[PDB]
Amino acid sequence: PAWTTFRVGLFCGIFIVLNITLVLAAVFKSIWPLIRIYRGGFLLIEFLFLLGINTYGWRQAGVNHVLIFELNPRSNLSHQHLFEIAGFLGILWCLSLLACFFAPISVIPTYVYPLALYGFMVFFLINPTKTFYYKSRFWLLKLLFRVFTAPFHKVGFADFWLADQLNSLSVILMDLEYMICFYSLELKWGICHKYTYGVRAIVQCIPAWLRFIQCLRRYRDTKRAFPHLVNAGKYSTTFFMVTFAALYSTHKERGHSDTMVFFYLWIVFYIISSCYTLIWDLKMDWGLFDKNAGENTFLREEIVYPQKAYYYCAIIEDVILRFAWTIQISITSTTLLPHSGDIIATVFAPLEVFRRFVWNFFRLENEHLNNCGEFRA
Amino acid sequence: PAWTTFRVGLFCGIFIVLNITLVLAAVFKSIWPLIRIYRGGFLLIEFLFLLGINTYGWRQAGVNHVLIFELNPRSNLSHQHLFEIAGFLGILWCLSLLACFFAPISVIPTYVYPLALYGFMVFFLINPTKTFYYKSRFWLLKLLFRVFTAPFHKVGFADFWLADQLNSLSVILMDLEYMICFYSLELKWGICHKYTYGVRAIVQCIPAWLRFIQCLRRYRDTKRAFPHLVNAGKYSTTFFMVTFAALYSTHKERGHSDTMVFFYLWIVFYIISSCYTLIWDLKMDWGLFDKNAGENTFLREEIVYPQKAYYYCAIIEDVILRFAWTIQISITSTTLLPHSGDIIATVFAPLEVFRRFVWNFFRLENEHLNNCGEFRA
Repeated sequence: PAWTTFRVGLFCGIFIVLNITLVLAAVFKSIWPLIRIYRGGFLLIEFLFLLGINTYGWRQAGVNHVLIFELNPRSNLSHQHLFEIAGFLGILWCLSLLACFFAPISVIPTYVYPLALYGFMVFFLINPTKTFYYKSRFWLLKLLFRVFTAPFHKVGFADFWLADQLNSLSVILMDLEYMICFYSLELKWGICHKYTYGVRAIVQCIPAWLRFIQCLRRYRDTKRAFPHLVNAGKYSTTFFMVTFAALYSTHKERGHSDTMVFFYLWIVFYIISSCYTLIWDLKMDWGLFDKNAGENTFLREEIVYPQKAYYYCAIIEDVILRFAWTIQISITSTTLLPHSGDIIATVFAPLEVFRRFVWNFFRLENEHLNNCGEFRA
Repeated sequence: PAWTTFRVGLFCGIFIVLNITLVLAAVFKSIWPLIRIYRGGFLLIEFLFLLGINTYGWRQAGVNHVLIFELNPRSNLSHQHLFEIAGFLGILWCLSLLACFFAPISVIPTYVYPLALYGFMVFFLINPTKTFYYKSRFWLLKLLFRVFTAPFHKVGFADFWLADQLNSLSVILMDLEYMICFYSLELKWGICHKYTYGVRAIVQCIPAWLRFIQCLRRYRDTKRAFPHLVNAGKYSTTFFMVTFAALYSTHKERGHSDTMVFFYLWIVFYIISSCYTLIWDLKMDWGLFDKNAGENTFLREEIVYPQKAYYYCAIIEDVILRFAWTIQISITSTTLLPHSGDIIATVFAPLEVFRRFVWNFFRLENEHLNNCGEFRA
């Protein structure tokens, strides 16, 4: 419409100048348990902005995300609605961060602002009224329920898609668990940030678990090995690499002798998982490297996005950014580098969400083009 | 369009949060020669916002401002374009004011920011390129030239309209002259703010002079006394009241004995000018109080704006806000109250621009409805 574009603009403007205020206040006016609680909100808001850009790219390149997602052909969500809700959550996040930097009210402590921000973010998603995108949030909530109880539902495309998006937003779950940990060891006036009791691995791999059991259930319904089992083979390796990094870290802590062979085995599993996910992305999730492309030498038969430079840069971008996701996951799950941890993670998490954005535009393209995931017909 | 609504939103958002920053910095972080240089920019930006609201009210109530203004039926300026240019100038004003409150750069003094702000505001209006509303600004500049050389041009409707708008934005000219005065008596490391040599009266009445000589020239072309001479009678009294307030102030300063009779004569001329402008507004500039209105008892035959409550509140609003304009002009022209001056003016200038906004919507309505100013046919 027009009021929606106006609100997109208003929210984007307030957001950009609030970010300027934020940078200036950070330069002038143990910070780690503070930038370890706001990283979740930051990644989520960046993901919603980039999902808006994804919806625009789909709607304009030609691919239809309304038939694929089993969405309703009327009452849709164009990119402006995602931009507006992302900008709203971003304004809320910026305000909470600024109230944490300054201290507007003296009687209220500084630990209530992350609590209040996430309370608002959760209340906006379970608002029982008929307001603030009632149908949209009540679709997303049913989808979240059908995802987090994976083996008991037939896997549509929204299920598989959100499972993978969560497979990229693992830092948000890690930060939720870390904040739940923190607000038991805070001081209303340091067991967390380390593997308390294997919890930093269970919460680290729970999206891999969701997607792995979803693929297994798709196999059970289809009784077709390929690809519902070769695809479980790309999500099981996350379990292996995470648990082996954690075991190697604990053995280095205790000073055992097999720490060297554990490091060798972990680097083997890490490189195997990186190569697995990379070849999968470049072969089945994207359909590239096809045997039938004359002038599209390393692409499909027909392409949807105009400039082949897009594909040619996205390939190498994914090749570089897939080795960063596995490294970030391993480092976050291993308490080995006290200083490089939570800064390499803070630098490699937005890059991971960006990689997931690119993967979204060339997975949905390949889907609409070739019925890669056998979901219809 | 849609990008225009987006930019309107972006500028309005940056503007609202910059105003929040401004209020907070003013509360926490001789200020008078600083809020006496930014009042011009503030009144101008408020006037452009309210002119946007005026254009919307015209375009939606039914009255056409494209035939009246002799504007081009294609390539118009809807209210969004005025909102966007007003928001842009408002962002620039807020940034200059904030750079004055803080001191981002130490080597640059604090007196260059008003200079730079007004340099930008003037360069945006004389930009010789084909960018940033080239046709709009090149119409406005030709109109400003035809206004400020009044007796040598046939008075259209844009001429008479801008002459009156300037007759309401006298504080902007006063502040321009005051800043020109100041930057000769500043210290790059107090004759101003008072009638230097009758200059605070010449600059105070120069819009009244523009409009008075325009009315005289319309009389010369039409040879019709009414109303081109009874209308000069409502702009001549500004000369009288201003010069008599200034003379009474100077005689109180020198301690002469006729200061009491000068005060009596000034209050007589002030009340006569207030009543003159009020009856004129309510009778000819608005067409209200007509002899033919059954159910519209104190209105016209036919009305354009839906709710008669609008007219009924605007009448009393103008009755109250016309006695404030004359008081503000007299006080600004008389150095009698050192403290109440420049605060009563700062409080009564935005109210005056608001009164001019209301007058614009019921003058243009009456114009399109009844051909009040004999400008066409």
